[PDB]
Amino acid sequence: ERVVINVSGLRFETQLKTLNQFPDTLLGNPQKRNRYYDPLRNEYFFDRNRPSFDAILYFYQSGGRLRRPVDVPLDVFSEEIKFYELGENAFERYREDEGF
Repeated sequence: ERVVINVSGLRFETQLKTLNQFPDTLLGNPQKRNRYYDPLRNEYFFDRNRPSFDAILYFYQSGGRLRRPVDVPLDVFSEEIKFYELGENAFERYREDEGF
């Protein structure tokens, strides 16, 4: 199944297996991402920061590689990884990498 994730108009596509590999994340948990399902367009819609998403998605494709894009403020991106609930063990690697 191809999944279409629509972030403020920018559509990202990925395979269901890819998201499911991190089952305790907003996107990896059907009960969580479904709260965001758009029945009308058959895609999940997020009214959020666009540039932060390449990184949220690569996190799943890469097997857990969490890198903030150079042009996304520390605070914007941190709010985003928190919302997508990427997990304590990655918020940590993220913290070590950033300075705190």
